Amino acid sequence: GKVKVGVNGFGRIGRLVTRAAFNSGKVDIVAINDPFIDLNYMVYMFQYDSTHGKFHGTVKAENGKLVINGNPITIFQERDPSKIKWGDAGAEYVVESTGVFTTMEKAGAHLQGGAKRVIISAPSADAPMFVMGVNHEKYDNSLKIISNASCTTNCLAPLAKVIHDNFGIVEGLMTTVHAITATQKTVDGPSGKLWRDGRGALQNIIPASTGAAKAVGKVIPELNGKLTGMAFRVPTANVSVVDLTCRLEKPAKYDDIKKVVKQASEGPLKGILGYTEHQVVSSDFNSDTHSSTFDAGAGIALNDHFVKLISWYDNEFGYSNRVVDLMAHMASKE
Amino acid sequence: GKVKVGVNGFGRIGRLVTRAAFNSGKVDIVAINDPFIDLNYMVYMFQYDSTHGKFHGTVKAENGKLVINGNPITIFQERDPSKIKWGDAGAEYVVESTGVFTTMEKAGAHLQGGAKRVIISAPSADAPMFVMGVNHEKYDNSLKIISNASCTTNCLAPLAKVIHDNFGIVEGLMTTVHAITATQKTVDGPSGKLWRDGRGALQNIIPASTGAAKAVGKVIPELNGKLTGMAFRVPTANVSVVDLTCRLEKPAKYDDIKKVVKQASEGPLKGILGYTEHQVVSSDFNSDTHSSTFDAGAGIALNDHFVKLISWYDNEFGYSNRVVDLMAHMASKE
Amino acid sequence: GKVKVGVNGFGRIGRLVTRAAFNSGKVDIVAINDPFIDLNYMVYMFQYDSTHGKFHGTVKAENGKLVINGNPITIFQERDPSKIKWGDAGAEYVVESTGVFTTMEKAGAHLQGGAKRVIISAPSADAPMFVMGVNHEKYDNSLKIISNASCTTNCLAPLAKVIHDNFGIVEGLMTTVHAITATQKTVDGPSGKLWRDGRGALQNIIPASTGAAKAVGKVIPELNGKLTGMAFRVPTANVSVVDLTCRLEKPAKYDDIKKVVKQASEGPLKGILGYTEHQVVSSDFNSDTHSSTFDAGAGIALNDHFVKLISWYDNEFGYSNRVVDLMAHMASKE
Amino acid sequence: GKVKVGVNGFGRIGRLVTRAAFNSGKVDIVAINDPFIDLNYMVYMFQYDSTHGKFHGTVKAENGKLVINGNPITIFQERDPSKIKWGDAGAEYVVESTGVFTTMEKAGAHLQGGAKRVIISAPSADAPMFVMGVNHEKYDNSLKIISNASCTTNCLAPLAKVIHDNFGIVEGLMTTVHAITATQKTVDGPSGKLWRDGRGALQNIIPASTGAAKAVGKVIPELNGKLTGMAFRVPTANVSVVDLTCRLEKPAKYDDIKKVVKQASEGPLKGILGYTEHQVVSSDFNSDTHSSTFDAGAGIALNDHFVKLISWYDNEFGYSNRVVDLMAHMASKE
Repeated sequence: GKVKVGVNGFGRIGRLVTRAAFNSGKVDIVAINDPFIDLNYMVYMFQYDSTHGKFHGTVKAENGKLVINGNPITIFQERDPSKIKWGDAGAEYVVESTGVFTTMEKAGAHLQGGAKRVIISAPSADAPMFVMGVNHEKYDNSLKIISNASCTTNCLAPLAKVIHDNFGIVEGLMTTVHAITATQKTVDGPSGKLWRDGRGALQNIIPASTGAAKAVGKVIPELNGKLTGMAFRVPTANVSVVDLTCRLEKPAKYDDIKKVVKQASEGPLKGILGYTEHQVVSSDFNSDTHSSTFDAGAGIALNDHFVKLISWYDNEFGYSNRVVDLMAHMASKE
Repeated sequence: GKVKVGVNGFGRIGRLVTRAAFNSGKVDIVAINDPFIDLNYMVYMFQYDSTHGKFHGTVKAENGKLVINGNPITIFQERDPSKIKWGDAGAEYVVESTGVFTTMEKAGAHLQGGAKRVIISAPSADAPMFVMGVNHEKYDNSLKIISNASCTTNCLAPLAKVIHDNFGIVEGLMTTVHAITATQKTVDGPSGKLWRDGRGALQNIIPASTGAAKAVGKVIPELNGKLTGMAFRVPTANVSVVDLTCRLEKPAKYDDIKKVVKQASEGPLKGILGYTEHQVVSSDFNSDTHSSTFDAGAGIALNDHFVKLISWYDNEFGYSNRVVDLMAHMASKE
Repeated sequence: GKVKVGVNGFGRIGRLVTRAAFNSGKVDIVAINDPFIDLNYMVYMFQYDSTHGKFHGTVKAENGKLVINGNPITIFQERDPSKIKWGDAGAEYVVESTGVFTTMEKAGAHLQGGAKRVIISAPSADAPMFVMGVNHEKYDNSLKIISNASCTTNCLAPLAKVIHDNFGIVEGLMTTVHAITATQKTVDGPSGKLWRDGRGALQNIIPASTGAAKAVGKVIPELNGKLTGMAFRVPTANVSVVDLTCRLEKPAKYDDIKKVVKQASEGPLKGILGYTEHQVVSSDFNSDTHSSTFDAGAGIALNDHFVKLISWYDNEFGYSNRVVDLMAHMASKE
Repeated sequence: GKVKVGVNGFGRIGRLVTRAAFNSGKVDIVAINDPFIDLNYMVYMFQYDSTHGKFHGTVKAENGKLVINGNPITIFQERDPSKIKWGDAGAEYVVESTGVFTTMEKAGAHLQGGAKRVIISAPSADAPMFVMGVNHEKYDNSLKIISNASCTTNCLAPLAKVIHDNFGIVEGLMTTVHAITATQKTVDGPSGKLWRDGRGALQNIIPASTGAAKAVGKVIPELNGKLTGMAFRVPTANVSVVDLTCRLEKPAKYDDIKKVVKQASEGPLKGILGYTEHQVVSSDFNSDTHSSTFDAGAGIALNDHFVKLISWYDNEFGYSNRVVDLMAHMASKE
């Protein structure tokens, strides 16, 4: 149901979760905290988007509040999350989207300000992790601090679930060809901890490490220790693709894989896992809200036990909608 | 002393084979045929290159000849390859680089004009196929029409050879993240036979088919039927990467894989297979003449029998230098 | 009672005129001719668009007809325009969008098949030229073959009209920073007539010639011989900008220029000439149907008689909508 | 011997000035200060460059010193510029390249550590500004703190000097189509002071303000108040172009403009101002050390008194070489 939500951070994830909330109408955004972006600039950042276009609606600054579609939103400018007066603003759930308070200890600071539950929109080292359609039924009311995993884990886990349930994944190695992100540089610049990530994003294919495939073993415990992978950052603004190479236990002809994935996309994973037989390219998934879309034509099987499965994901819009979906699911269990 | 070479086609491959021949000095280009590009335009196309820079030397049109570094080259403008007077121009070997005469029957037309041997700089449905460092010792003087396989086969085969020789490849699936090519479109355009390839190259990650992994099974017969793969075209002008996910027969710790690849790069495959432990990105391989460069840091192993190996290749420069190397080898056997 | 339209050519202009016709609902597309693109491929090309997104509606092939939003469209595959049965399909006006039948003689072939009028969606060497909001009132029922000028002319002419009407343009020089087009190459390739245009579109800023400023003197005869310009093609998939540097007769303070442009955008040029004071960038105009949008903030004046005026244009959508608007106007005059 | 130089900051300008110093051999780099980049990372950042390629020479860390081509360089890590012991390291001139100490008061801090002169590699609000080939002869030994102006001012001023000296510039408006810079963002992000500059660099043409044309009026006093302009940032990694639209006092034919520019490029402005009649595109100027290269073919004249002149500049390499040249000139006057 329509729970009141607070968003910590108005960066790429925070703005798109706010966007998804107003577009879907599943939740009500009532407060936003950002100590670095003032109200007039938030109006501009929310109104215009290079990737997803101008917001379909109205965005104004009125009496110190951000008014989206006539709905006023309280704006906070606190650096310390324990100082945010979430309860005063009426925010029941808080989306922790800054990327710097991902442990339960750090994310728990929001409970001090009056928030009832915290949803970390990033992987967490210790919080319970969820992927809608995969393990969201393991959520219960005793859980006050949870994580929605990453955009990549949300793409891989629904597909891994269907393949493992039907044929059994003996082992798998994944590659994600990922669009550019805010942490990258326009030209060769400093990135002290991750040297390759400092190289010009526009000119390069950049290998990167990702714990997304390993994280699938947390949301699907039977796949713990059976998956790992890496990423390549390429010069596209949005939409990424997962390439899963795996060994199956039971033999599976490629048409049998297509059949079970199509069945899952039409039934229990409708809206989360998509299925296509069309000649799609990455831009066909811009602003697509699925977590994962299986590309039947792009995948290839060496034999009945060794296949490469391809799945597209709008790394911005799929994930943002899953955060709203997770919160709406949580509200139904209150 | 060096073999005199004729080049059919002054497209991307033809110009870069000509550049490799003058840069390496291993062979002498004496004739070029192109029915659509006149002498003045050939000077311009060879002199300036967006990817590899201005040619390191002199290029001018003098008395109807293309003069590169003081060497005059006879220019032909024939549409029918059987009409090119290669013998008159002194061209002993002909590089068939147009991409439209890839069968032994079609490529054989150059023998009518006086050429002694033909090297198809592309895969052929029936010509004997070679990869330098892998099976070039299987070449013999009776072979008048041969193929140098594709750029991607030249990246995968040297790495597959080392891995198979030391550990044994039970099976493998490859993905190549490939730079854009001349067959792609700037904006969504017609590509009747391959619909995805007509979509805008600048805006998209495009899945594509490739027979390069399967072709490794022809150059390394022990791997016949054991490898397959696909490609993703991404918006970079040059430099591609191979991602080989394979299952090994003998156990191999990742440090053992690094050791054998490094050994091969320093010895028998020197200049063909490279090895790096540096934090490299694609642009670090621009104008690199190796067929394949193993990126030790980028690869990942799930266990001692299931690994993902990463190898970079300048899809233009590496291959064009191998065409010149193959010719130099053929000349030594005359 | 909307006019029934036939579209010759399903290239980027033809598809976008069809998309504009269904989106605006001003005209009814009843027939499309393209000898190289079959019905199944037309569904794909219309449905998916890298730049403007998936078509918002339904598009399917049903009993040899292209059905868009339940409206069946007859499909022809004729190479000779005089052989197209436009009359049998019910097409009253024909949009000549192939770019190869731009003279009165060539475009007139469509009248043989039963079309009543022909609108060339490109500049013509001899047909009367129109720009909506500038000289569309000079159209009369005796004109069976007309031209809608080019996208750059449709951007410059509405702005030049307002400036000349209020202050008088003594002389002007225009630069257009233009997005990439279908005539460009992905990598350095052959472009025999225009050498710079063959260079890789993704890697370069390419200077190019344009007769668009000179052609403003044909639609606004008072400006004949007073304007010229050039273009720079840059690696963006869509949206271009005009930069008009002109010498004014009457003194014009920058706030007076803003006032008259804003007035025109709200009144007679509503929908054609836009006006903004927002901090916009090119993506803010993606799928914007205006011919020209004056950017108040980007412009600069040296003195009251020498200014640089900036106007954005979606080179694809704005022009397409003007083709539809021109045909709707012609229909009102029947 | 050659003057010994210290470089404050190892960002894009600092590294490329160091690269220019070793490549040209005009000055000796003996010390570098950067409080955020450690020695091992400096080796990596200097050795590999996506834009200009791997450094032509040797670079290694040895005994806490950066050794380039056998020359050891002392490395400092000071946040306060008054604390850098330039005198101890033997640094006579200091290049202030951080972009944050551009006033004479702030840049003067380097004199406290023992530096004799400071060259600000950026525009300064109060320091004397110089452009090589334009006003470098106005430098004298009493000037301890000077500025080398900006990369755009160094492109425009040599061309403006030739045009004004021969024909007289009554007034001029400039546009620079500029490659992407380190201050831009990969995806829509925060840029509080300049909102348009925070928009995604890969997806957009971004209008920007520049004082570069106005600054030409300081280096060439008889052009004060006669020039202004603006910029468009476009998605290319390097090389930019100046488009000068100017009114001339003495009416000149375009061939007369070509003649005087060619003459200047062959004589007094040799190596500073280039001249070409070739069909060049931006990539043809990658790693070109000229400040400005007049493109004869790209420019357009409306009449004998109103012209648009085009000049290319490698915004990275041209400017860095002028910093070195300015210091070599200062050394000759000691």
